[PDB]
Amino acid sequence: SRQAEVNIGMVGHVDHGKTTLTKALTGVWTDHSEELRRGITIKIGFADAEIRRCPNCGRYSTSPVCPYCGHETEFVRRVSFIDAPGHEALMTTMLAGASLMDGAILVIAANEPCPRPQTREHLMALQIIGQKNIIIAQNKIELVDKEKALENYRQIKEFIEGTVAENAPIIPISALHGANIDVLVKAIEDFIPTPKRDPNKPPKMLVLRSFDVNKPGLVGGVLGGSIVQGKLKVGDEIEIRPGVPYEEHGRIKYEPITTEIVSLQAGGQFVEEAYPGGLVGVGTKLDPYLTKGDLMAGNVVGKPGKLPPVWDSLRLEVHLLERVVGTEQELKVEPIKRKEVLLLNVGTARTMGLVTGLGKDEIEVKLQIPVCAEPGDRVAISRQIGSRWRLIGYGIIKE
Ligand SMILES: [Zn+2]
Repeated sequence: SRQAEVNIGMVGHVDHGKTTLTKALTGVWTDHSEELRRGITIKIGFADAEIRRCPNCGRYSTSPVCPYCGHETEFVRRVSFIDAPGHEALMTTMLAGASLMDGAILVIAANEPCPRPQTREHLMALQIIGQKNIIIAQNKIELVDKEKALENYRQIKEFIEGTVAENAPIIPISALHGANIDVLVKAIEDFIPTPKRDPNKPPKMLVLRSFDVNKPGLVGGVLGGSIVQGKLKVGDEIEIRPGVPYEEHGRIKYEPITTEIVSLQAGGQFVEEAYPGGLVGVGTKLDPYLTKGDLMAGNVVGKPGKLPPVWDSLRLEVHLLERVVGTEQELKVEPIKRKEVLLLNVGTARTMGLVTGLGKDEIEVKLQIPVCAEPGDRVAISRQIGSRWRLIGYGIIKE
C-alpha cells in the first residue's frame, strides 16, 4: 500500500504563503479540478504528496528528482495535506472533524509583526481538539531582513508558550524560493510520524461525497470518504447510517443500508485494502440512484452491527468560543436561547438543530436530519448572525 499515511492540516491564513507552500510541497503547478472532490458539508480538500529522500546528498523533498543535486530520490512515505476555503471553513473543519487530522503545519508570516487574529484562532482550535503534532512554518523570510526575522521568531515563541504548540519546531522558510523546504519535509517525518493504529479495530469511514459514476447521457454507487478507524477491504460487507430517507405516516425516517465493497481507490490507484490517510474511493453494489448527487454525504460507514448510534436529538455540553476574528459585536456572543435554529457539523455530517431545552452549560437540540455519532464526539455550533453562518462554539455529545 502506497496510499497516504497521515493527513496534515495546512493551518494558516489563506495568504501567508499557505497556498504557495502547499503547492511547493505537492508539486502541483498546473492551473486544479480536485476542487470538484472537495467536501460539501465541511469544505475539506486533500492533496497528496510523496515524501522522498535523496541517496546522494541525503536531503528530503517531495520530488522523484532531488531538487538539490538532480539524482533520483527514494520513496519514504506518502502523506495528504488537508485544507479548507478560508478561515471559517478551516475552523469548522477542525472542530467538527479532528479525527481527520494527524498533525498540522501552522503557517506564520515572518513578514508580519504580531500574531494575526486568524492565527490566534488557529491555535485556539488546535488546543481544543488536542492536536500536538505541530510544525510551525515561519514563511516569507525572503521579504524581511535578518533582524526582523529573529524578532518575529521571538514573538512566535512567546505565542506558543503553554499551548499544544509549545514544543513545535519553528522552521524559517521561503516557499517562493524554496529555501529550507528540505528542513520542513524532514520535520514532517520527525514530528508527524504515522500513528501506531490498531488495524483490527472496527472499521469506520466518514463519507464526504457520493456519486453515480455511470458514464451516460454498469457500476454500483460510489462513496468518497476518510477512514478514521480500522481498515476496509474489497469484498467486505458494509452498513451505512443513517441511510436512505423514506416517509412513514407523514414523517421522514432513515433506513440503514447494507451493501458490499466492489472496489477501493486510494493514492490514485485501485487497491484491495484501504486505511486511514487521504481520500478513499469505495465502489459498492448499491443502486447508483442511492449515491447520485451526494445523497450519502455525511453518512458513516462500518461493518454490520458495529457502527455508532444514530441520534434524532442531542444533549450537548456547550463551550462558547472567545473569538477575536469578526466585527465589534460579533465577538460578544450572546447565550444560546430556546427556539434558536443552529447549524451543526459533526464529522462530515451537517444538520440544522432546534434548541428545545437548556441545562448548565448545556443545550438539547432536535435535529432536522439524524446523525451517526458516538457519545463524546465534538460538534461545531454555528449561529446565523444576520444572513451568514458564524461559528460560535462547540458541543460534546452527552449520553
Ligand atoms: Zn540529492
